[PDB]
Amino acid sequence: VATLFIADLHLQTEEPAITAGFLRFLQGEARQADALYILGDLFEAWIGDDDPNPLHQQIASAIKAVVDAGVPCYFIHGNRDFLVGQRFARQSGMILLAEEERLDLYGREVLIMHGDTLCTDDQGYLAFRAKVHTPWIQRLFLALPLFIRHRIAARMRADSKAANSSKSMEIMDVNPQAVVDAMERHHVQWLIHGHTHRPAVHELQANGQPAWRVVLGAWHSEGSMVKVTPDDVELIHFPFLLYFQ
Ligand SMILES: CC(=O)N1CCc2cc(S(=O)(=O)N3CCN(c4cccc(C(F)(F)F)c4)CC3)ccc21
Ligand SMILES: [Mn+2]
Ligand SMILES: [Mn+2]
Repeated sequence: VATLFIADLHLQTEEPAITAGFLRFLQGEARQADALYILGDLFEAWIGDDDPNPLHQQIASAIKAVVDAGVPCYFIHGNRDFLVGQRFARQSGMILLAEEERLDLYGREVLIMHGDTLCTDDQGYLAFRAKVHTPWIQRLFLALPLFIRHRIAARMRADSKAANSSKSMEIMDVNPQAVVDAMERHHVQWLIHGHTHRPAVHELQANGQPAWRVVLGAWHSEGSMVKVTPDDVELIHFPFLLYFQ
């Protein structure tokens, strides 16, 4: 038995190969887990649950089949899809969780999050995140016509793509002090997150004991997942979908 953790799939229409790899994962590996946690950035973009984007319903139906197969699915918002709301949760059967959750996984206490709130050195993103996460700014954006939200989101992506082109990767990683503060705020020796796209297992010190930070990988050329069993924690890389010469 095991619990699965995925994040940073960045599903979008222009990347059907990633979509097909995620659909195969939901039909096979996901059906065998006690639970499936999606730690943010499931979608490359999200402007509201009323978006009739067909990929949204194709993904919701596939996740609903996993939930119907007896595997509960949970979602934590990422920096790309923080607008995923209760309507999509019902369409997909997923349970939406807070920005930080503490799980009892077979005895070990694990803190789960997306990981973007750990990059406290990036003042540019932190200001952008505080703005787009303010409730009244959200409900104003969501009240606009959908085609207006599309033009807003398209320009903001082009704006941030040209602004991030002049940023150093030293202020864009995880802050080590923020990890210890989070792992001691929740009193855990285990932390799983994504966002940074650097799959790794980092050892640190928290609560006077050794602690570990498990980072998920983004779904680029191949898939990535964290598998937590009663015996071990596994960081797994696998292809989306054999011959001889
Ligand atoms: C660093 C980073 O995370 N970025 C950089 C660029 C980007 C674009 C998108 S998005 O295209 O999915 N879309 C953009 C618009 N957005 C929004 C929400 C609430 C209020 C408003 C405002 F401001 F218009 F009122 C806009 C919803 C999501 C998501 C993440 C990110
Ligand atoms: Mn990501
Ligand atoms: Mn992210």
